[PDB]
Amino acid sequence: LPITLQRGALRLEPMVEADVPELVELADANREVLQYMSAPQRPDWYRQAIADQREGRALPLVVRLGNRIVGTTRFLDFMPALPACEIGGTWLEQSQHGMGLNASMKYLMLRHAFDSWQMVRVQLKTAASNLRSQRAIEKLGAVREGVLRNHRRLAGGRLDDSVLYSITDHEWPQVKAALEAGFSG
Amino acid sequence: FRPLPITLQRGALRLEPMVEADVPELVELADANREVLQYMSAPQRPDWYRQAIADQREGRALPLVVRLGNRIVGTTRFLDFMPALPACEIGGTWLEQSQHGMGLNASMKYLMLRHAFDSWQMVRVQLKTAASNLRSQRAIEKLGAVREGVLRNHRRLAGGRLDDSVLYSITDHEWPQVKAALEAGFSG
Ligand SMILES: CC(C)(COP(=O)(O)OP(=O)(O)OC[C@H]1O[C@@H](n2cnc3c(N)ncnc32)[C@H](O)[C@@H]1OP(=O)(O)O)[C@@H](O)C(=O)NCCC(=O)NCCS
Ligand SMILES: CC(C)(COP(=O)(O)OP(=O)(O)OC[C@H]1O[C@@H](n2cnc3c(N)ncnc32)[C@H](O)[C@@H]1OP(=O)(O)O)[C@@H](O)C(=O)NCCC(=O)NCCS
Repeated sequence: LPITLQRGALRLEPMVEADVPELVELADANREVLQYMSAPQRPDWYRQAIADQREGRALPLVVRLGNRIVGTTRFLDFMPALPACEIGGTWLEQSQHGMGLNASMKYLMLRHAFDSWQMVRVQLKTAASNLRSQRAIEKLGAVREGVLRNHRRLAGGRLDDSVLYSITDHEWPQVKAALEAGFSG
Repeated sequence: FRPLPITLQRGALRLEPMVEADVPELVELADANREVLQYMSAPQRPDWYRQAIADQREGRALPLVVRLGNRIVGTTRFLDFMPALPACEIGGTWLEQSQHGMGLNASMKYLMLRHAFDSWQMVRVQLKTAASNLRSQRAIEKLGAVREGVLRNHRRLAGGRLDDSVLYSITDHEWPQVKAALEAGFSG
């Protein structure tokens, strides 16, 4: 079920139709940085996420920094029998790269999934050509499970592999510690 | 790619669209084959079939019944469609014990992979199975599918126990060799 997460200036809130135009304008202003994503420039990428929420398939979130939209992220691919899910669909405007915002986002969402949803597995995947995203994920301590061939298209249509990672509930203390270590340097 | 229902045929072997009327016989046969189905989640649960039939309405799965001489002998399905690529999974496969090692699996996979790669023009077909299920692993390896890795805490076994998944796939560039190896095992 839907949730709103916050930590200081950062707020993760359910995505609504009213957010779509500002997200698309921001993505297009940041198009260079978003080349590894599928279609961040398309309104229907955001609306399909809102529709997926209706069908219980996704929880799309808008990232606000001091009340300003700076990007998006989402829970998806729920496996209720386990329970397990994915954090995916993440992007931030360039000026937030390196600022610790991703780490705060991942901490809030991962804490929710493990502590509140009692997940046994949270997975994350990224393009094999997207080295900065791989490093961000590796910094979490997520375990690299393998390379999935022909598993995504990049923004300009090119086929790429995906790298798949996960974190188990057993591993959560480890990951929580590493994120909290970053908060405080 | 359009996820439309199809019948696939080879000799006396037919893969036919699964329908509601089939579910009781499937569940009855799975119950008679409990011992061989212990690594799957829910082959003995009618809802596992019903759910795929429902998902087909929305384009998200194509469940199939395996008939040999018009006799139900097991099941398999296409699922996890990725339309942008396009890509899919072959999963939910089981046969009654009496058909293990009798060549039906290779025929079924040839038919499904041919549809996926030649008609749907897929770039990726994936297959996955429990880390505990070594017979399935060896049968997927015999196809030539490439082992991509182990997914932790990713499934439950029939009785409820958490296990890992081994994930494999076949790409469009690998299909020609997969197809030819399968045909090297067939007559004509
Ligand atoms: C950048 C983004 C992933 C969010 O994270 P972020 O704040 O940049 O993350 P980080 O700050 O930890 O930076 C990532 C790292 O990449 C490093 N980096 C990695 N590969 C590099 C390379 N080839 N060249 C130069 N620098 C590289 C950077 O030094 C940095 O790591 P560091 O802290 O060790 O110095 C994301 O918004 C993005 O902009 N677009 C695509 C999103 C995506 O990939 N989604 C996949 C599914 S969610
Ligand atoms: C998965 C399945 C369709 C494979 O069909 P099959 O006809 O049994 O496949 P094969 O006999 O060609 O291959 C299995 C291989 O593993 C061998 N094998 C059998 N038991 C084994 C075991 N515990 N450990 C390792 N290998 C084993 C078989 O001898 C054979 O190898 P070989 O032909 O080289 O000698 C069938 O076994 C089945 O329905 N199993 C129960 C349902 C199931 O588990 N499905 C998994 C869904 S992912």
